Amino acid sequence: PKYQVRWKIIESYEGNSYTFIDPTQLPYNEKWEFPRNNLQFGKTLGAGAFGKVVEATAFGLGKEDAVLKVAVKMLKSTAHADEKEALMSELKIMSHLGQHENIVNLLGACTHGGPVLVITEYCCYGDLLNFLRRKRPPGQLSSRDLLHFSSQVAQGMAFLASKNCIHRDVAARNVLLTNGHVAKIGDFGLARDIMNDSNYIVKGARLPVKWMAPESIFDCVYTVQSDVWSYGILLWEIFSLGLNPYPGILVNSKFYKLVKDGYQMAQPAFAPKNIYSIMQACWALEPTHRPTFQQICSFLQEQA
Ligand SMILES: N#Cc1c[nH]c(C(=O)Nc2ccc(C3CCNCC3)cc2C2=CCCCC2)n1
Repeated sequence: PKYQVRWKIIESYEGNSYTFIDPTQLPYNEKWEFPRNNLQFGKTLGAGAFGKVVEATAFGLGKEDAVLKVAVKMLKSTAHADEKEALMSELKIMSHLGQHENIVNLLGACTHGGPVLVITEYCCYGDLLNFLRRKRPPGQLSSRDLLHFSSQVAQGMAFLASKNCIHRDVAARNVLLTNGHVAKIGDFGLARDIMNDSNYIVKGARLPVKWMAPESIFDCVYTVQSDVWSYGILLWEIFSLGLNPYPGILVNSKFYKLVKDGYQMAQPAFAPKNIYSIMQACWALEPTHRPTFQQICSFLQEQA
């Protein structure tokens, strides 16, 4: 029922990254501001219980006065106070993270004279899960390309981790493909029908339990290492060409016991053995035994 910002900046004891500030507690930085009516709406890309995302044309957006297609996030006109706060919080975090080639970047915002609108990159080929499902063989794509996708998502995640940013909803539905079929990770909950998505299970909240690390499920702890677990599930999605994780198994008491016992999905049909080894490493029960995203990146490179 509550919206529901997944991205989170955490505190940093070790690692190469140090957290000086909590961005949601300062901005909003006005350098992002964009004239409201230099936007013309188009088709609705998606919608849910809290808002929607619409394709649009932006007239003279960046420093180069150019026109381009963009995706505009926004809340229902019925949105309550807290949820507008959550939207501003997502805005502030995206602005704090900076730009990277394998995330869905912030391009601007309209915060004055009407409802808050968040302007982010338009990715022409849509989300990764759908694209996978349309490129199945009987029962276009290629093994090189799946390795490209895996690498590009790992790069985006290495970038987030370097900012001490946790995602907490890493999954194929949250990966987009843009020109050149380059993968970009983001969070598109706003555009999704969460209330009716069986992949999100009722708790406190609505949680993607099948993508979640053991320690997130039982201890409600979230670190970059827990994102690594989820990335392994994402890998399984890619190399199964878009099968639902744990096919046929419903989330209930027996599932929770399985994962806690050390159950791991079997090797996907289209996964090379060494890629499966990445998944297995990602699913180590002890969090400090999992790889980091940069170690995944270098292995995927060595394997290419
Ligand atoms: N929130 C958000 C956000 C940020 N960018 C986008 C975006 O670019 N989305 C899409 C762009 C193009 C297409 C095209 C439009 C029709 N042609 C096929 C792909 C589909 C989408 C999707 C919207 C909702 C989530 C799944 C992907 N959504």
